Amino acid sequence: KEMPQPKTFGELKNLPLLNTDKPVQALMKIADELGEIFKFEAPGRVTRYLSSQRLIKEACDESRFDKNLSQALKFVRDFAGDGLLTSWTHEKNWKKAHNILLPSFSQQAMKGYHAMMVDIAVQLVQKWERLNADEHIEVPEDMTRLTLDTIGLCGFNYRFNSFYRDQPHPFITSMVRALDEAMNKLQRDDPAYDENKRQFQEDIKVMNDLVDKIIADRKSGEQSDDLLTHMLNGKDPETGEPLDDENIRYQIITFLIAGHETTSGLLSFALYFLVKNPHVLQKAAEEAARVLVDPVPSYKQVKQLKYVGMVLNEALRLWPTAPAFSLYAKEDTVLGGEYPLEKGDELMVLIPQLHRDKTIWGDDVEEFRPERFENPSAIPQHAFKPFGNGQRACIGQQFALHEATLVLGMMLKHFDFEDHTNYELDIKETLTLKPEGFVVKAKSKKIPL
Amino acid sequence: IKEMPQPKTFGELKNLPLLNTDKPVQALMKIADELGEIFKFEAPGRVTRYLSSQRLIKEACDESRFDKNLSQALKFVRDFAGDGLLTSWTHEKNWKKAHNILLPSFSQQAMKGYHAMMVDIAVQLVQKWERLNADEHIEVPEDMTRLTLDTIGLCGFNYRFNSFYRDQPHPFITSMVRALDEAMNKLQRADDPAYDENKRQFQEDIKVMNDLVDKIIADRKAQSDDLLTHMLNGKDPETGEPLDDENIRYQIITFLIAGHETTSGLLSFALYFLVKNPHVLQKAAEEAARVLVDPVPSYKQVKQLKYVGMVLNEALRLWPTAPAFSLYAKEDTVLGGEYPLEKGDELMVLIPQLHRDKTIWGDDVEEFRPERFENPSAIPQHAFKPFGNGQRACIGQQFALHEATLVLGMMLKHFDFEDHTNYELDIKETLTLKPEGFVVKAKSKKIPL
Ligand code: HEM
Ligand code: HEM
Ligand SMILES: O=C(CCCCCn1ccnc1)N[C@@H](Cc1ccccc1)C(=O)O
Ligand SMILES: O=C(CCCCCn1ccnc1)N[C@@H](Cc1ccccc1)C(=O)O
Ligand SMILES: C=Cc1ccccc1
Ligand SMILES: C=Cc1ccccc1
Ligand SMILES: C=Cc1ccccc1
Ligand SMILES: C=Cc1ccccc1
Repeated sequence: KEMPQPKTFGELKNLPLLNTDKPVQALMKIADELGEIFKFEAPGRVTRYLSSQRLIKEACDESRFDKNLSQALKFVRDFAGDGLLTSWTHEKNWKKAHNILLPSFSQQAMKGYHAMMVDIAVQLVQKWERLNADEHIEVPEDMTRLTLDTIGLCGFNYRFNSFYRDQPHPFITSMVRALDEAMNKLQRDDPAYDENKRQFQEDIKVMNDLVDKIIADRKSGEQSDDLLTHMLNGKDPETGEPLDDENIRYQIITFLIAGHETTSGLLSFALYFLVKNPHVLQKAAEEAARVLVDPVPSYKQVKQLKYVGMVLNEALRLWPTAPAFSLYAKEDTVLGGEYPLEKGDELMVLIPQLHRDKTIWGDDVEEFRPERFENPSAIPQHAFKPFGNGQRACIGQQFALHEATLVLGMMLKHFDFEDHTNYELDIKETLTLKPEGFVVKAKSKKIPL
Repeated sequence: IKEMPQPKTFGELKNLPLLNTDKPVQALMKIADELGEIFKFEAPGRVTRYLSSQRLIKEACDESRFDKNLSQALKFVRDFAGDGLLTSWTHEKNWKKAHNILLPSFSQQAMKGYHAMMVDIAVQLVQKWERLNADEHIEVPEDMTRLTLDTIGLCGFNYRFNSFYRDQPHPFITSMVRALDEAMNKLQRADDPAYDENKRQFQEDIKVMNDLVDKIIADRKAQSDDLLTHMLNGKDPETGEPLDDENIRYQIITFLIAGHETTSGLLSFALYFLVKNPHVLQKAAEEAARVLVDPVPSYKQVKQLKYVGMVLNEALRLWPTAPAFSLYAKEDTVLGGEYPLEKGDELMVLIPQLHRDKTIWGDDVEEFRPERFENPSAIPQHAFKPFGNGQRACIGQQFALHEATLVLGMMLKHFDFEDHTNYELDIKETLTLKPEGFVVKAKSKKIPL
């Protein structure tokens, strides 16, 4: 009944606890001490952090709780607008865009995106085959090059050409800088931040201008197998209305934000766990070698990379790269039979803690064991939520998994990998998670493309 | 590409008389020793191929290319098991329905609720052995069948077969074992030479089985947390429908068939290998004593019997008590790059031969070494298949291992064992395998319950 709460800082309450450069990891350690639920207070804010499957299975009841915009999502809303990620469920553009865009994200739609994903994956492989001896790979940097180009090409037929660059593209310099200012507002109205505010607005213009220009450019009349084409021609069956031009821009910005970082973190964590668990890497490499029998993987071959998928899911279990989502109570209700909640009360789902629920997973929760995911139907309901929940779950889940399976499968086919530094896991936190400074050496197996 | 070997033939009867033997699996293993990883086996009206190498079976386990087939054995068991989970085709609507409804009651989390009833039966077996007089011996498979049959009755539908109060088995299982015996006999009949007595007996055997079950279902409908309760109150999330009363009785018969025989064979082979390998017995007894520190084991203590679990996995490697399953090709495909298969072509997986693949386990394949299973990541994919494959794998796997671990643990804690007759392994073959005539002496350690 009485809810635990971590240490306070006077009038700032719990907020200075987030004034740290690893806040998710700080929140995990608080859950380790306090258990399945703790109250987290800030000036003007009250929420509760959930960590057990028993409580989260209830928070996930869509009849009782809806998606809430966390403070992080409200700041991203300043440039993602009413895109799909940062809109409320009752907002008319959510359901409209949801109905128009769901078909472009089905497993059936990945048959059309596959060729462009292979385009960028081949560039990654060729980059690595062209390294000189004893040169190394900066893994998260190269996975980010791959994911951003993949979504740019598949989403709106745009080539960021990240593998031709050292300093990232100007659009993503401002975009990453906007996301960086959003996270900083969390752990902060002084005049010293006025520079950041003026810089934030100029970053929004850089983003809107490039995107709004592409929308105007295409509207040429050309038709391509990309999200942008479906967004100019699609009509919501419900209202019979197409998305208006402002909403298309928000979706494009949204897909770029939601696209690259979460997926590049997954690939980066997957490769870290492979080089730290050589038996698992051997099993994944044997699968890649025997399934990917052509110089260019096909869509069907990728679907046969079952163990590669298990590696991906277990990497998502330990470090889900979009590590929380937020909910509010639609009506007065009782949580777990012990925590009465009022209408509008907020919950945070701490995904990495959920995924360490010993009562669900047994006691070896910290060990990387893809064999946990041999039979996916066996996993209890709402114990594994890397892609969120319900109708507000990740619309790009199939896209992200198909890209990551394809790319990891090709990496494992084409190179042997060496953890030549004995890399010490160091998780850098933005709004997403990635293993900072992770480096490897790749020895080519000299298989042609 | 490669011409497939085939064992000796008998004119128009082809290979079928090779199965007219009282140890057909063992005969099939010796054929595999002579012919290798794959051989064609022909019968009047039937063609199948027996696989014995991990290299071919890892492709056969690809669910996009092969689905579960009903062997001739399972087609005959279907005459009284109906469309229960074990003898239904994957495309049958009652398979997926019953599968979705019954998975939560077979989860590792559900074993916490069965545990008390499992201990109930384990204590009965322990007390039987401590009440033996000096120089009396234990009939091991007989007592393990008493235990597993009572555990599935109690945990499954709150019915007490009271096997430890009986000399002659329960009337329901008299026909149940006699129906299984007729099913196996139909396999090895070179027929219709006035077999009507067997036919008339088969029908009366079915009637005994349905009547007892149909009454238990009728009795209950006029709450106990058992499989029967979940089956009356469970609704499939997909179709939203519950199981009908006909299918419920097929499931009950199926669990009684599939429950006890395979699991009692496992405990029996496990104890045989333990008394034939005294260092392994000692090591498992030492684990039992330091883990089982209470007079009654808890669910958590059973999960800590790690070496006992490896002992069970190693007995399952040498003598998997459900020794084959059947698959069919969903589409034309090539097996191993050298054996073209047409859509609908059948495969048999000879599990005990698979588990003797020297390229997987080394050259000492015949030695009992539980340490092979310290890390599941070290085992190549699909090398170890005692519970079948994929979505048609054994649903009762966690039930069987928890029961067998609890019971073996209590056995090792409470008694020292003597292989007083220097027992010579003699494997009796039904549809399952057991060590016939296996007897031991147990000297009590005098630790109270
Ligand atoms: C290119 C890949 C991806 C795209 C295009 C994408 C896009 C999106 C979009 C549009 C939403 C909002 C959906 C809605 O509310 O209607 C969303 C939600 C979400 N996504 Fe993704 N996503 C991608 C990859 C990923 C990855 C790899 C992960 C995690 C490992 C992830 C985790 C999530 C989560 C947890 C949510 C729910 C957030 C919340 O409830 O507030 N996404 N995604
Ligand atoms: C109380 C214990 C057990 C129960 C309740 C049980 C039940 C079942 C059921 C219902 C199925 C069919 C699943 C489906 O197709 O949806 C099945 C399959 C299977 N079981 Fe079990 N079982 C038990 C113990 C065992 C043991 C101890 C073994 C072997 C050591 C075993 C080996 C197998 C195999 C090999 C299959 C797949 C058969 C095939 O593919 O044709 N089971 N079991
Ligand atoms: O916990 C989090 C982390 C969630 C980040 C997820 C953003 N994402 C998801 C998918 N792609 C991006 N955010 C809280 C922190 C906070 C709590 C109380 C008071 C102020 C801030 C919030 O924003 O409310
Ligand atoms: O190989 C086997 C042994 C497998 C029995 C499995 C029994 N079990 C499995 C799970 N629970 C019970 N059975 C073949 C024999 C046969 C082959 C060719 C032609 C005729 C007969 C079959 O009947 O299909
Ligand atoms: C007597 C042992 C035996 C071994 C293999 C096949 C049939 C019988
Ligand atoms: C939806 C059909 C189906 C296919 C395979 C397994 C279970 C159900
Ligand atoms: C050995 C099987 C058995 C089962 C119940 C009672 C007596 C014997
Ligand atoms: C340690 C024994 C072993 C077990 C399985 C695969 C390789 C080695």
